[PDB]
Amino acid sequence: DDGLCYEGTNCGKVGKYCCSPIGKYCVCYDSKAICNKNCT
Repeated sequence: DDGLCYEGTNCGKVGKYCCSPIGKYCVCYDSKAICNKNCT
Protein backbone atom coordinates (compact mmCIF):
# COMPACT_ATOMS: atom_id res chain seq x y z
CA ASP A 1 0.00 0.00 0.00
CA ASP A 2 2.97 2.36 0.57
CA GLY A 3 3.87 2.74 -3.14
CA LEU A 4 2.49 2.52 -6.71
CA CYS A 5 2.29 -0.09 -9.54
CA TYR A 6 2.57 0.25 -13.33
CA GLU A 7 3.52 -1.92 -16.35
CA GLY A 8 6.59 -1.88 -18.61
CA THR A 9 10.16 -3.09 -17.82
CA ASN A 10 11.62 -1.15 -14.79
CA CYS A 11 12.33 -4.32 -12.77
CA GLY A 12 12.58 -6.90 -15.51
CA LYS A 13 8.78 -7.48 -15.34
CA VAL A 14 8.41 -8.50 -18.98
CA GLY A 15 5.06 -10.40 -18.96
CA LYS A 16 3.83 -9.22 -15.48
CA TYR A 17 3.99 -5.83 -13.57
CA CYS A 18 6.11 -4.01 -10.89
CA CYS A 19 6.02 -1.58 -7.99
CA SER A 20 8.75 1.01 -7.33
CA PRO A 21 8.44 4.66 -6.27
CA ILE A 22 12.25 4.93 -6.68
CA GLY A 23 13.87 1.45 -6.43
CA LYS A 24 14.30 0.47 -2.75
CA TYR A 25 11.35 -1.87 -3.51
CA CYS A 26 11.48 -2.93 -7.25
CA VAL A 27 9.13 -5.83 -6.54
CA CYS A 28 7.23 -7.47 -9.42
CA TYR A 29 4.67 -10.27 -9.54
CA ASP A 30 2.11 -11.85 -11.87
CA SER A 31 -0.93 -10.57 -9.92
CA LYS A 32 -0.90 -6.74 -10.59
CA ALA A 33 -2.65 -6.78 -7.18
CA ILE A 34 0.34 -8.52 -5.48
CA CYS A 35 2.48 -5.74 -6.93
CA ASN A 36 0.55 -2.94 -5.14
CA LYS A 37 -0.06 -5.22 -2.08
CA ASN A 38 2.96 -7.51 -1.32
CA CYS A 39 5.49 -5.16 -2.88
CA THR A 40 6.14 -2.95 0.17
